[PDB]
Amino acid sequence: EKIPKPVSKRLVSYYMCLERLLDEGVEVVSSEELARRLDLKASQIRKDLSYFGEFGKRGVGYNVEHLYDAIGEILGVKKEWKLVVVGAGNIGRAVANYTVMKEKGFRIIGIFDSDPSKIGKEAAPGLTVSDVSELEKFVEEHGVEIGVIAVPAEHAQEIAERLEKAGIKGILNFAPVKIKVSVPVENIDITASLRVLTFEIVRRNS
Amino acid sequence: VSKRLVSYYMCLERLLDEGVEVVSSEELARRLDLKASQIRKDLSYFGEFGKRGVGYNVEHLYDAIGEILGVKKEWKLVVVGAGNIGRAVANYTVMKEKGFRIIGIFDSDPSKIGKEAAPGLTVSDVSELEKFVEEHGVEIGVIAVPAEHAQEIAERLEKAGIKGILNFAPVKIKVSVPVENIDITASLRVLTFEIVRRNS
Repeated sequence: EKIPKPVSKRLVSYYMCLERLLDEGVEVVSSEELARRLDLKASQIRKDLSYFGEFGKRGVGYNVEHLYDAIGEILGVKKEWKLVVVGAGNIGRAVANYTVMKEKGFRIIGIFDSDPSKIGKEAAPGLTVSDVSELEKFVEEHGVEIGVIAVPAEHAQEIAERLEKAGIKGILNFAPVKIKVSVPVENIDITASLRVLTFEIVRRNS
Repeated sequence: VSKRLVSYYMCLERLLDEGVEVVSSEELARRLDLKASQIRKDLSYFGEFGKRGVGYNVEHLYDAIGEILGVKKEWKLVVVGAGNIGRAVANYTVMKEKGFRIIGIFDSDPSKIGKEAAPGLTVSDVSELEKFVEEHGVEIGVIAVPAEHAQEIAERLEKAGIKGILNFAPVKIKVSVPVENIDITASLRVLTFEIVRRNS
């Protein structure tokens, strides 16, 4: 157990870079080439990638496909992640019907709401809206890893606290508020994205 | 840089709605997941004007960054793709209140064309996309079609004079105008990377 696993930030950088090389059609890449694309010392790259042994190598370079597969494996890309969605409104339902994430390994196995007129209706094929009163019990019983928050800002922090109390490991947050929890959070906010976009549009003017 | 400024702006906006007058770097650090030292470095751009004591003047920074971001301007949008995501964006009303107004939505599906995607918004034939964009002076194109057709839609938008693109398709678009991507699956993937790191 001597050659060390590369640290997370490195692995993620390799992974995204290898992903580009794959889209480009590159089968073999050298450490020197990785050094230039990643702005990272070639000796470090070789040290890192030696973790994968001869399997990682093809010819005078590295097997782009082998490394993409192996690093993805370490990063949980081959894991089937279990999600729940809280909020069965516009956004929640859209996420429940977003089929392509299912291809990629993200499985929504429950969706919850507090509205009696929503509970019991189908949010998506094979997915029935459950009473949010059951959220903690369900997240614990099914070992749910990711909670998607799709409720209005007013109840987002409360929902987030219930999820982490129930053992959620990460949260994807669509509510227009910054949630404060111990677990990692990724936010999606179409308005924030639009503000970034429009700043860049205006910035082009000289 | 744009992404950081908006993160501040969205936060400060919330704090105003919350009624907070002064916020500390530490409180900003918890909400924005950045180093308090980083927040202090960032917000130093606004000088003593941004400061109240050792903390920050919420209203001062909201206004100043709003100024930098051009928040006063109204933007005209169209959505291409009237499926699950496109319908969802069309019905996302708070962005309309923030000055991003969707005035058209398009699809190539006859079952969808003619029907209403949202209140007051009827789905148009995507064949008329360019014509609509030019005639209505549309500034922002939202791409909500599958990855396979996203690049060509982006090309049609750009030829019609679009100024920027918001892209929901899981593919990298190649055009001359600015592009911002929302990729729910990619965001989930980023999240899982951190989950995995924390469980090792």
